[PDB]
Amino acid sequence: TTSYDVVVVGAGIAGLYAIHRFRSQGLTVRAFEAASGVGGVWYWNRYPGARCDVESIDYSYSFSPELEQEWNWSEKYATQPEILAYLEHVADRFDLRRDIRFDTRVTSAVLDEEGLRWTVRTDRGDEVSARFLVVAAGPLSNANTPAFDGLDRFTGDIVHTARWPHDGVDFTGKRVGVIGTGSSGIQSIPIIAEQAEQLFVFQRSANYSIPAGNVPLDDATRAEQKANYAERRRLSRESGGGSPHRPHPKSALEVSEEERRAVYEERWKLGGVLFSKAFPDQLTDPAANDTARAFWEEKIRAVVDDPAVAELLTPKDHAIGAKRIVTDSGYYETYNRDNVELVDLRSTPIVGMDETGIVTTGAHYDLDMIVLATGFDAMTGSLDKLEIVGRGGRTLKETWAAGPRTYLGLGIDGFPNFFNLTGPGSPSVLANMVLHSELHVDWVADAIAYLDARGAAGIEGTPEAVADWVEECRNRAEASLLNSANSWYLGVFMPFLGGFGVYREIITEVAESGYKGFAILEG
Ligand SMILES: Cc1cc2nc3c(=O)[nH]c(=O)nc-3n(C[C@H](O)[C@H](O)[C@H](O)COP(=O)(O)OP(=O)(O)OC[C@H]3O[C@@H](n4cnc5c(N)ncnc54)[C@H](O)[C@@H]3O)c2cc1C
Repeated sequence: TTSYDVVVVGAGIAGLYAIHRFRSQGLTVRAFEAASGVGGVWYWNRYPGARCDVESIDYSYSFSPELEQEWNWSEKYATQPEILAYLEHVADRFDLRRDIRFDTRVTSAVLDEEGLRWTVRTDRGDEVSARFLVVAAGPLSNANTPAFDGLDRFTGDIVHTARWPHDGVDFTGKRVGVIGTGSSGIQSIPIIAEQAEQLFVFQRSANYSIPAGNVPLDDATRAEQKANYAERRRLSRESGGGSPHRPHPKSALEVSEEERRAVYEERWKLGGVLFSKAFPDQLTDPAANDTARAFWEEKIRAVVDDPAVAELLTPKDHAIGAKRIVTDSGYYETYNRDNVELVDLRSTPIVGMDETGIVTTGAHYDLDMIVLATGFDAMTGSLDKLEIVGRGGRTLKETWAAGPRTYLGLGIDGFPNFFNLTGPGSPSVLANMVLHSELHVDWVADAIAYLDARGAAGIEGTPEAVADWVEECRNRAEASLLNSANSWYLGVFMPFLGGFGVYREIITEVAESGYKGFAILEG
């Protein structure tokens, strides 16, 4: 049982759909999942308050009419256990797990150029041959565990948001220090403060977060959206970010001072990702961004009592939406509490831990528990952990030395029959990852169907097409405030910034043209 049509790497949203979609075509699939279960990010990232940025109705599979009609999302923005349960249900329903080997990390993928097959190796001693290697490794992997001197000396509990205990952690009676104010921090903090004796948030750089405005979903409104699902999907697929939301017609500056608060208020209510896109120039024109930045500032100044904390909570120079806006539930309110202190790591950096807590420049902090609220690795993080050896035995990491280069994100010269899902060259995290996963898997499925219909052995990014795409990605991005020096989207600005629908049209039209920009390879 060495060979399969497709080896999929990862059993998250993309991988799960990959298995289903590829098998529905009659392709044998072997998926490898490093985790013990399916879910990907929703499996591993299970710290308190872990919640989706995108309405559960959009952030969910559309490939299965039934699943859509049957699954009831409990709220506007599904928490991680719910999304997990959902993906677990998907795996149950579509019998996905049998083709997945869990606790199995793909270590290398080596191209046999003579046969256009990938030999996929694993840390469990799997050696499989794939006609196609589909990496669904996800765009979000763990940032390095922050290394603190004497962390190994701390007697209290050290918990990482990245490896949250499945049975949870009681913060009751506990003096808790939270290091990290990314989303994992922003989402866990309010919950930690709710039960902690005392919360110390050690903040180095403040981030933009906006209220989730997560509402429970009753039956009445659920049946309504379920009945209008196809239309909402249509809007989403044609949309900029994979959700049925269009930015305002006129630009931020072109609209009245009055009508600017009225729409910012509207985009404040619905979502964090979407507030970044209230106005069409919001993430392109620095002055237009200042307006959102100022609207945000004021909101937080209002909700946070102590103005010194409010200012500390305010991100210093960064453009709002440059770093993906975190969505929170009662996070800034959390600082109104008597049992939470925000420690400004710019004033008093952490110099280390001792037996009893965190030693900053200024104070020692008696803590029973330290929560390392970790951020996320570059889009290429999971991919970079793989040795993917393409043509000439040139490694993917090597061909990406000067920045990821792809055609559409889906083709890389030297890497035939290799597909990196929702990664550099595609909208990736800039779009609804469920729908983006669907798009990409579908596109790969179609490409495979295309090659199979014609007795073709392989498909390959053309060096000319990738050069062109690298350029097109560069140019869609040179305009953006996401293309700032501080930006996580860099490696080269990696995601395609033209919009999900525009991108969908582009890759569909490439497919429809007989894969222009790809070489179709024979036996
Ligand atoms: C709190 C939070 C909220 C979010 N909200 C949203 C949202 O609202 N909308 C949105 O579009 N995105 C959101 N994201 C981004 C999220 O990363 C993606 O939506 C999601 O991961 C896409 O699923 P995936 O299958 O592409 O990747 P993942 O969910 O990461 O699944 C990838 C899987 O591949 C595995 N893997 C990686 N490398 C290997 C290897 N070498 N061998 C074996 N297995 C491997 C990983 O273990 C993982 O299980 C959110 C992220 C966080 C942390």
